[PDB]
Amino acid sequence: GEFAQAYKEFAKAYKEFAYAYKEFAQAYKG
Amino acid sequence: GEFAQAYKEFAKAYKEFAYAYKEFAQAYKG
Amino acid sequence: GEFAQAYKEFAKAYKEFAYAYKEFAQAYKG
Amino acid sequence: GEFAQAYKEFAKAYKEFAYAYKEFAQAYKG
Repeated sequence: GEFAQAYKEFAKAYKEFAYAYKEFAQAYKG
Repeated sequence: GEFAQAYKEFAKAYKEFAYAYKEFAQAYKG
Repeated sequence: GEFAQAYKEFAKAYKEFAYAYKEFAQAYKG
Repeated sequence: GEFAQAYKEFAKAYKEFAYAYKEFAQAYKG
C-alpha cells in the first residue's frame, strides 16, 4: 500500500544521501 | 576552493535527505 | 507490532544523526 | 586539527546512523 511506496521513496533518498556522503568523504581525503 | 564547494554540495544533499525523512515520517504518521 | 517499535528506535537514531550533522556544520563554520 | 576531529566524530555518527537504518530495514522486511 501507500506506506510500502513511502518506504521505497525513503530507501532511494537514503541511497542518494549515502552517495553524497561518499563524494564528500573523497573530497576531504582527496 | 574545491573542498568548500564539496561541503556546499554535501550540505544540500543533507537538506534533501532531511526532507525525505520528514516526508517518510508524515507517511508513517498519516 | 515489532515494526512500530523499530520505527521509534529509527526515529531516535535519525534525531541523533541530525544533532551530529548540526555539530559538524558548526565545526565547519567555526 | 579541531575540524579534523569534528570530521572523525561526524564519520562515526554516519556509521551509527547507517547501522540504525540497516536494523530498521530488517525490521520492515521481517
